[PDB]
Amino acid sequence: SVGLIWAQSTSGVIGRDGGIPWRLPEDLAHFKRLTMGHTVVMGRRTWDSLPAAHRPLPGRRNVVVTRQTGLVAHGAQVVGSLEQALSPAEPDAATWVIGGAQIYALALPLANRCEVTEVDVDLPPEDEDALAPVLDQTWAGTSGEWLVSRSGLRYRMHSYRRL
Ligand SMILES: NC(=O)c1ccc[n+]([C@@H]2O[C@H](COP(=O)([O-])OP(=O)(O)OC[C@H]3O[C@@H](n4cnc5c(N)ncnc54)[C@H](OP(=O)(O)O)[C@@H]3O)[C@@H](O)[C@H]2O)c1
Ligand SMILES: Nc1nc(N)c(OCCCOc2ccccc2CCC(=O)O)c(-c2cccc(C(F)(F)F)c2)n1
Ligand SMILES: [Br-]
Repeated sequence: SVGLIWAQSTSGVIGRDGGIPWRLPEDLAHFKRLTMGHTVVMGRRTWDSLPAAHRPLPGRRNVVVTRQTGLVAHGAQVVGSLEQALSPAEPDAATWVIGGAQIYALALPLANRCEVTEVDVDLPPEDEDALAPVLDQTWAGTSGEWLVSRSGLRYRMHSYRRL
């Protein structure tokens, strides 16, 4: 099973200025809970975005997709395409594609599940933003309730599966 997992603003923004343009501890916890013990596949720019205490992501097999064959990525496995990332020598029962926008677009046709956090925050898109994929009629989903973060932001989780 190949799943995508992302958090987006209402407007679809997932990334800005090399990071994520809001804070939501409850979503970071959700991400850690769903991915721990599994393979996490990410694009090189997402690898570059991980803070030092979170690089590599602990307790997960980190796989980084790049065209730069000689990339130095200590703690991760470097691969040259998304297809390579999804064709491990050691299979994993659960593989999660964890971003960013470029890799989500490539992974969506190969995936059967998306776990999406919607964040109740108004962020008009800016020119260099990374944006979430859009789920068409081949996907169907179920929504959790609106939840209130300690910080004040509200958020809700959606679980989509391929029809
Ligand atoms: N909110 C969320 O849930 C979430 C999750 C993850 C990331 N983010 C944010 O998203 C942003 C990063 O996303 P992004 O779209 O800019 O980058 P990205 O998808 O993480 O990485 C793009 C890189 O992947 C590699 N790549 C792309 N297509 C490839 C292909 N066909 N074959 C081989 N390598 C390929 C290239 O690496 P090379 O240039 O090295 O060749 C490319 O520069 C950051 O702001 C990050 O904080 C948000
Ligand atoms: N639902 C979902 N899916 C994602 N693919 C996702 O990004 C995963 C790659 C980025 O990871 C990190 C970035 C900065 C610090 C720590 C981590 C992971 C540390 C770990 O997991 O040990 C996120 C995510 C991650 C961090 C913060 C937010 C925010 F700001 F929205 F709250 C969202 N959330
Ligand atoms: Br956070």
